[PDB]
Amino acid sequence: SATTSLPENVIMHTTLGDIHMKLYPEECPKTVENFTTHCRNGYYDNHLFHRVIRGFMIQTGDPLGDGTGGQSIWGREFEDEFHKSLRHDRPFTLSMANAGPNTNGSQFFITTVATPWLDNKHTVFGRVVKGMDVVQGIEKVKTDKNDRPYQDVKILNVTV
Amino acid sequence: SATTSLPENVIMHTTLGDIHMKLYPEECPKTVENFTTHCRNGYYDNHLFHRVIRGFMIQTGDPLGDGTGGQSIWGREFEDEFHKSLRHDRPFTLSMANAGPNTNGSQFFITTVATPWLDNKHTVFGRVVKGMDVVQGIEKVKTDKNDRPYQDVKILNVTV
Ligand SMILES: [Co+2]
Ligand SMILES: [Co+2]
Ligand SMILES: [Co+2]
Repeated sequence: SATTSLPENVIMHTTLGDIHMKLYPEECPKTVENFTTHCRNGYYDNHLFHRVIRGFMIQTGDPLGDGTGGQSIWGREFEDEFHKSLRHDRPFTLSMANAGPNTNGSQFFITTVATPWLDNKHTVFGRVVKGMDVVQGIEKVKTDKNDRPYQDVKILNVTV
Repeated sequence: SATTSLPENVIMHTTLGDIHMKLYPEECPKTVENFTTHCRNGYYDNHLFHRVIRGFMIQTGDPLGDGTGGQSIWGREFEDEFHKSLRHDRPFTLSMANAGPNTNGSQFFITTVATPWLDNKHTVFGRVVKGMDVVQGIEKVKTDKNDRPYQDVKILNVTV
């Protein structure tokens, strides 16, 4: 119970600019710890935005760059952290990608519109506060039939 | 003689923000080729700004992080490329650090003031066009007696 405060702001540097995000550690302590420890350790450095769907979201955080990889800082998938106060109810929410209940690893996505059909299915754990235009820039790049950008867009590093 | 155009703009992402720089490939083709090839290949990723002197300049580009390391893309130090039209005559010029004539490797610095005593001793090969305030931010961090920041400031990546 004596511990250290979780980070609640990060700056994600990407190929197309910087995305500043606020996080919700009080509501989502496991999800924020997983994310910020990965950030601090460079886990996300050079990861692709491997799945980009205009009018929906951009998804990243896979070391394999194709949706099949990544792990939590605990080496095991971990639980969802849903809250009624945290909804995909505005654009640029930060949420965990997954493969069904309690399968959280490292992959995450940022929406470009409200996505209420993801409520109580994906952990909402932050939102973009600066660089929304960079999210929109990534959102519009040309992609192949599997929604993968022709030209790589990468996380360069996420600070704090 | 048939070749490919050298890049003439880069975006250097750092711990404290992004520094956009224009380069002078027509005047300094070897220096710009060395720099931009290192950039594209990630050579400078995670390099410290290991020498920061307020009111003067910030220096980086050493894999060893202490001034003793780094190499050109040719594995040998290469020649100075001086021109009378390129001077340290305004703040935020981009130049090669070195250890005497024709000892260029990978390390470079950005000035925060005009530094005319470096003219015809260091290759001037670009200048900052956006993010001057980030240069000034790095310039003012607390340093030890050897001008090394107490808190690491890093190049994260330099695009194009
Ligand atoms: Co940046
Ligand atoms: Co914006
Ligand atoms: Co290289």
